[PDB]
Amino acid sequence: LAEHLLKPLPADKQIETGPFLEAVSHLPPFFDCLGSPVFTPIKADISGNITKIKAVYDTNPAKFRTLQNILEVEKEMYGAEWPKVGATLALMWLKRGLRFIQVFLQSICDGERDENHPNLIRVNATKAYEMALKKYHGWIVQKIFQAALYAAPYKSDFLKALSKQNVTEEECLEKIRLFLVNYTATIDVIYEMYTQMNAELNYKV
Ligand SMILES: CCCCCCCC
Ligand SMILES: CCCCC
Repeated sequence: LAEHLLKPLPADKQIETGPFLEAVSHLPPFFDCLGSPVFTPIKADISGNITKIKAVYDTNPAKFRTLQNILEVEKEMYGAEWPKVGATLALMWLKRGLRFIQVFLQSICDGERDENHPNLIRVNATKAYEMALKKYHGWIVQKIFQAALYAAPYKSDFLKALSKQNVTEEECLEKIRLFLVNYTATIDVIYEMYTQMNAELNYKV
C-alpha cells in the first residue's frame, strides 16, 4: 500500500492524469485477497472506471495532461450531455470508490470499532459506505451492500493480509496512515474540482 504512495499535490493543486492512474491502478488487486468473490464486481467497477479514464487520456495525453484538463475539455467537447459522459462520469464514480477506501482505512487507523464486536470491520465499512456511496444507491443496491458486508474478513486477518511482510499490526497501521496522507489530499482535490466545475451528479443507481 505504502509501496505505491500517491505523489504530493503540487503548488497549483493540479493532478497529472498519467501518474494518478498508474498509482490508483495498484488498488484493485487488493480486492483479490479480502477472501471473497463478492468483491469481484467491486474490483470491476473501480478498474472499469480507471480503464475508461485511461482510454480517454491515451487519445491525447497533452490535452488530457491533468484531471482538470479532462473535465474542461469534455465540457467543451460534449455540451449538454456533460457531465454525464466520458472520463468525467468514470472519474465521478472512481472518486467515490477511492473515498470509500479512504474513509474505511482512516476509520480503522483511528481505532474505531464496535466495543461489542471488536475484531470485525463492519462498523468501519458501514461508515465508509455512508460517507462515500450510500446516497447514490437505491434501496436494492443498499440491500446488496448489507449482504456483502458479511463477506468482510476479521480486522486481524485484514491487516495481516495487507502485510503480505514480517511486521506488527501497529507497524502495518502506521504504513496505512502514511499512505493516507497524499491519498486523502488527492481525493479531496478531485472532490473540490467536481464542486467548482459543477460536475457532481446525485442520481441514484
Ligand atoms: C495506468 C492505468 C492503467 C489502467 C488499469 C485499469 C485497471 C486498474
Ligand atoms: C484496496 C483495499 C480496499 C478495501 C475496501
